[PDB]
Amino acid sequence: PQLKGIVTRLFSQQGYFLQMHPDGTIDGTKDENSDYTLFNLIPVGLRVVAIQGVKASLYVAMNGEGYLYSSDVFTPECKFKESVFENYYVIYSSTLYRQQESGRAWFLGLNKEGQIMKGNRVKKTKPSSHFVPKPIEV
Repeated sequence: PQLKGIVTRLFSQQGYFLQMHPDGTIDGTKDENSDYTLFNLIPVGLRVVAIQGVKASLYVAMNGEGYLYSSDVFTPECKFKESVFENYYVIYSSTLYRQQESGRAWFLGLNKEGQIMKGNRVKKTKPSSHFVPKPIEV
């Protein structure tokens, strides 16, 4: 079950393209031409995907404390549910971890400076969680 994943860029409303360096570093960049902005969006469940850097060949993941990190081996921490906001922006949340009692989800997100935030600090109603998927077209 490694269904073909479409190659796409993920544009943050914050004004940056998500990117993954070969060493696993994940942040944002205004340079859309950089190959590190290309990701394989791989379907692994009903609107649940894996996000793999094409150049780095590493998966975006989130651990039990909310820290985003890069993983070579695929594990359940590499699974992100895809939801919609304003029927335009897409938000990616952990399928394993969330806030105790409230049930609030944890999301992939970038701050104004184009840097990654801790998953529990990223809110669905905040721009930090909002992304615009831009397929390069296959």
